[PDB]
Amino acid sequence: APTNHQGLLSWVEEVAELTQPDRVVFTDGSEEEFQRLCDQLVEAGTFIRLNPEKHKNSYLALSDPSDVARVESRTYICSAKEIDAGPTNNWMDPGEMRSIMKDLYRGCMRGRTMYVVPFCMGPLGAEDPKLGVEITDSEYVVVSMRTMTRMGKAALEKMGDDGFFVKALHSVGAPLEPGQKDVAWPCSETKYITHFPETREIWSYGSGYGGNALLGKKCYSLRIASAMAHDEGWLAEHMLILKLISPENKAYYFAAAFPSACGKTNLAMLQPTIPGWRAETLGDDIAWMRFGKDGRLYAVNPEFGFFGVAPGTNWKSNPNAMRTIAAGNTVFTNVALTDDGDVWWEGLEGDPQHLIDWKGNDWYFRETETNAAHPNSRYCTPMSQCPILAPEWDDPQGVPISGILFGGRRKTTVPLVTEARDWQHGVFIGATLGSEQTAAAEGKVGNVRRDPMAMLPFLGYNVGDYFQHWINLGKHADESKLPKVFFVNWFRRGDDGRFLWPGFGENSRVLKWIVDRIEHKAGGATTPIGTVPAVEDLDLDGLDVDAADVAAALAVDADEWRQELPLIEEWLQFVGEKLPTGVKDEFDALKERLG
Ligand SMILES: Nc1nc2c(ncn2[C@@H]2O[C@H](COP(=O)(O)OP(=O)(O)O)[C@@H](O)[C@H]2O)c(=O)[nH]1
Ligand SMILES: [Mn+2]
Ligand SMILES: [Zn+2]
Repeated sequence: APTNHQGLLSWVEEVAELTQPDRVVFTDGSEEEFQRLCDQLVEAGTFIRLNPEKHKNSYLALSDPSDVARVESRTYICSAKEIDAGPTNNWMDPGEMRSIMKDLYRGCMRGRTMYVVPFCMGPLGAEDPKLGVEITDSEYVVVSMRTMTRMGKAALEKMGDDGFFVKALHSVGAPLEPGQKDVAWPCSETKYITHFPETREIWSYGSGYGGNALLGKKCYSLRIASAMAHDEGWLAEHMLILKLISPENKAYYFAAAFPSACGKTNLAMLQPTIPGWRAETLGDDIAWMRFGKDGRLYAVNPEFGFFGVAPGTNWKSNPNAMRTIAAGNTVFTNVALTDDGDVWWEGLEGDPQHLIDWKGNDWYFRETETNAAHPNSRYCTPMSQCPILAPEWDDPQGVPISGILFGGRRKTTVPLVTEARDWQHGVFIGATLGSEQTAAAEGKVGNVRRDPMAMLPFLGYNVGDYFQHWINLGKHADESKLPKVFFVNWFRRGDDGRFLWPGFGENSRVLKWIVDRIEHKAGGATTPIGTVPAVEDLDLDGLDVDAADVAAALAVDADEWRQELPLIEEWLQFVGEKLPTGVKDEFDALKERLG
């Protein structure tokens, strides 16, 4: 082993004695190692190599269809006390959990190689690099971790001899007995994704898929990290980071939290529609925000790659995503395969009459009743291949945030854009973020789900304490230096069910109002829920849209808002005993202004 970190070595020994793998392998993150792992993945049938002419060094992997299921009920925050997980989290006593998972882990890696994968979340040049080591028996995980994090030799050296690091244990939970033939995608029917916040540990078992197995993606970046940030005085958030550049060439940085399927990728890849405006991205999922010497809040993307949703993506919908993929070095999971060895998914241009679907079965145009690609299939691709990546993406100091945006899907009630009255009000609007989405295993059609700061399934501690944490950071900061907070809604619909606002690139007009507000040069009316622009405060020059529709999108109707109040109240009761008085005070204030 290429290290003298004895704490690390002891942990590897202890784990290997439990899981009993055939051998242990430390990964260094080199290109020859990568090519070697891929070659082995092709041999196992886990990867198929894509036609080099269309894709350089790119692969397709098809998972076991039972391993793509949503696993929120199998995801746990195992703090010592239940109150410290809170009502948004699944809790189990830590001792009870360990006894369950130790039973599962004992002998689990029999007949398999056990990889030890060191990695860095965020740029290496940082002063306190957040380091982790993932142990996994999945080669697929190793390859994808290489793309999604700064993996290997550099992070291992940054660990020194006694540097702290997050212990991330993973197993697919499919031991092989000496005779046994493996399968392309091993996994178990028993799945746990468990987090021990006080010790900063992640124990995953039974799934080899996505955020369950690539332990930097959500487990580290939000769950464990939010707990760290809680204790250390910063923010680990589900936010894209956008760099907006004015015609006068001034850069404004925004962090925006939207729940999944509410537009984070599209805003991150914004192509402004107002002449002279440009946009670049630093990330579309996770933001780590820390106060600098400036007194300003600086954001860094702790990830190194994109794990984007394939279906829906095309040269019209997202040319920048397509260009990122075209450069190669990409792993597609659960998409379809064309007759000429290209990949395809619903929404991608082309009209393939026959495909091989994501289960290896023949698929036929206007015949086969199932999607060719899984509806939440993924591509995993390097960030550095993104043509609109901002040059400061690998800057350990991060970028100063001028604005924080919250938003979700609301057919009614919530205006296109609102500015918060002040920081505490901003925390309130984040805290009560609603979105008209639901899932199978939940049902509840028509429901308004509250997804606080877009963090409902990602908080590593009590949601009330989290709100208090947000409150405290602002309370103790230079008020003038804090980002302004904004609430947006792209999804308001008219009486006919049309979108009142066209959105996508035209959202650059909303961001322009936001910039203008930052620069103290735009108007906005005081309403009960905040400052909302009139239609003439927005730049609609060049936009073929009905002024009356824009006015409706911006409307704050006191009745709609009064009907909204009992929804907010029952959410705030659900938050429970740790609901901060600051959030309570803001609800009362809102109620008073609505009268
Ligand atoms: N009407 C409308 N739809 C949008 C807008 N932005 C994104 N969407 C749609 O919302 C869905 C999810 O968008 P995406 O950017 O992938 O969301 P993400 O999962 O949060 O990254 C897609 O079907 C988009 O077409 C918008 O500004 N207006
Ligand atoms: Mn996305
Ligand atoms: Zn996400």
